[PDB]
Amino acid sequence: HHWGYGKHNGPEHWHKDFPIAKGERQSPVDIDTHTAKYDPSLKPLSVSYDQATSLRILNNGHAFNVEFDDSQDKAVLKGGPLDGTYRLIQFHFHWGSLDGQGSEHTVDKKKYAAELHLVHWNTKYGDFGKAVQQPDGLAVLGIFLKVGSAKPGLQKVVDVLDSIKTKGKSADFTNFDPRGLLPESLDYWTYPGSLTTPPLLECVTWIVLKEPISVSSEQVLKFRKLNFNGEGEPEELMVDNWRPAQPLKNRQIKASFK
Ligand SMILES: [Zn+2]
Repeated sequence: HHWGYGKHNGPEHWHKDFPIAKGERQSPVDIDTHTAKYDPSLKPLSVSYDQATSLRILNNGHAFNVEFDDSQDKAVLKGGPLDGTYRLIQFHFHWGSLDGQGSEHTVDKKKYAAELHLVHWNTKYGDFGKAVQQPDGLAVLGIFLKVGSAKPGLQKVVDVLDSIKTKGKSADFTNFDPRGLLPESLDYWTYPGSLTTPPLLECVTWIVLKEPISVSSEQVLKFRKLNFNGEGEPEELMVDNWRPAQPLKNRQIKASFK
């Protein structure tokens, strides 16, 4: 009876195995744009992805991850609200069964069709497993997807999903450039939060970009053909793998822009 997104093991049940689900800095949250505070001391984001080395794409049974070589400072995030250098380790998405839902964060209660998470870890802790035990261990860049025109930089991801349809399948996935997934503007909101899947650790500085990227209906439709289950098990479509918004409690969301 492992955790998942179904009726009997979904997010409303996670607190029984992971009691930090009712913690003080859980994610995602609703971003109220009128009570976010403009902070003029926030620095612009520095995204340095020109030497990124992708390695593999994997269906882990709740999402698919594109994994990167994080043994050197090749694809790093700096600046913004961060102190120090954060290395890119993987990205993944959350999406819905319908275009009107799928994102984890919401903006004035508005849901997007999907949400991209680029996960980075603080190099001063030496490896990802150590970083997740620290309050400043991870920085996650969150990008909203809306349905409209196609995103050409996403198509290489879409076309290999047939090869990793079921849980535990992986495929070689080299020379993918994550710069093709970024919007034009890097204006952002930021707040302290958590991983949005178990173990739900409160180790994340969230950086949520204001500008969504557009993807086509055909692109998101191919996300919905993946399976939660392993091969040879009954088919359950991988859809609605998003956690609902959690209470903000004693946190303030800051904005880099007026
Ligand atoms: Zn995520």
